Amino acid sequence: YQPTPEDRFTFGLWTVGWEGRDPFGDATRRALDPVESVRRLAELGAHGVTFHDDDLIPFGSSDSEREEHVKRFRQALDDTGMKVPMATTNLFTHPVFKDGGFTANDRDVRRYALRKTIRNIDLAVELGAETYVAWGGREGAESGGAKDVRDALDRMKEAFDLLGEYVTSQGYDIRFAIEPKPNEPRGDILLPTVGHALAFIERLERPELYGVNPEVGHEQMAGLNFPHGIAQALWAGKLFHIDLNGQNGIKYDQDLRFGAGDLRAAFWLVDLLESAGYSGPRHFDFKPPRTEDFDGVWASAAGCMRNYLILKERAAAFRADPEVQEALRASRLDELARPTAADGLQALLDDRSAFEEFDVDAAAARGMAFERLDQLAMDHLLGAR
Ligand SMILES: [Zn+2]
Ligand SMILES: [Zn+2]
Ligand SMILES: [Zn+2]
Ligand SMILES: [Zn+2]
Repeated sequence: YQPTPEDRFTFGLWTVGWEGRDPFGDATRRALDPVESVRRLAELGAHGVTFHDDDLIPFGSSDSEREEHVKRFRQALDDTGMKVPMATTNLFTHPVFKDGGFTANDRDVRRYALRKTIRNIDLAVELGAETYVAWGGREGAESGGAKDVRDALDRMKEAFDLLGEYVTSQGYDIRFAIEPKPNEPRGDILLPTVGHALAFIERLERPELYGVNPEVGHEQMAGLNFPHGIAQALWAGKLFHIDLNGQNGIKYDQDLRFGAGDLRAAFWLVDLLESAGYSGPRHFDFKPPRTEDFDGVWASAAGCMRNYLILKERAAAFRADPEVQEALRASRLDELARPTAADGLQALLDDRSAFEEFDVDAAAARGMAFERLDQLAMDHLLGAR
């Protein structure tokens, strides 16, 4: 279960670089130089890194300082063979974004948010990023009167449309991916789930330029089934990027290493990504717990990748098992994949076997055999066949 760059594993600079500051606690680790993170991640078998503008260049840097930071980062990438497949903008840390970036009530803040984003899109393209993520963590409200949501969605659409106009005007191939989250740090965050983001994207002027970057923990913070959400995103052709970590149910965003939290959901996620042939980065957005020192940080990062590879093996074994294939037929998964009425509406209406002569009792009596199928899945996950 040793990862290599061919496995496409990526990490945010802000993940392994998390200093351990939480709402009730000060930092437990010193800041990392992005250069050292690139080196350490490469040694572990990572394929690349991702960044917020403010992770790579200290906020407020001069053009000269900016150039020097990028120069050192570029050298680390060249020294290691590491890539930068995705970037994003920090529109949440600075107090100016306390009511949002793109949907701040203050118009001047919204304009600044767009300019800050655009500047980093240029840099992202320069560093080779194919995906530009937006997490609207400050977009929302703690109280009902503070945010007219229809107005806010108008502003959100305007922002994304402008960003699409910009990339098109520069001939960039980069695409956007919205990363949903239901709450935290706002009481309620706009576009709170994969569903809400997907629906919003359909109203953008150039919908083809936008997808989702769903995070395991975030959908789980709404008690939702992450594999189900990913399936809907795939069904819509919008899984542009994936965001991997762990979470124990409905509480604050834990960002545990991937495999931690809901282990069986991680199994079914890997099963789906591999079955669907998802070809993008396998990106980790996780926090090594603040209990850890730097050795613990790298152990937690290594664990992300190891757990993906273990689950990939077990899912593949599950699907390849002739006994499982038989169980899938017993549970009529084959029938699920067949059209309900390829014969058409009129034929359906005229088909007495569909209603007038349908034996509902005989159909009802047929067990689905899902428990046997699921215990085969459990046995495969646990290596207990
Ligand atoms: Zn690649
Ligand atoms: Zn500096
Ligand atoms: Zn998270
Ligand atoms: Zn994330």
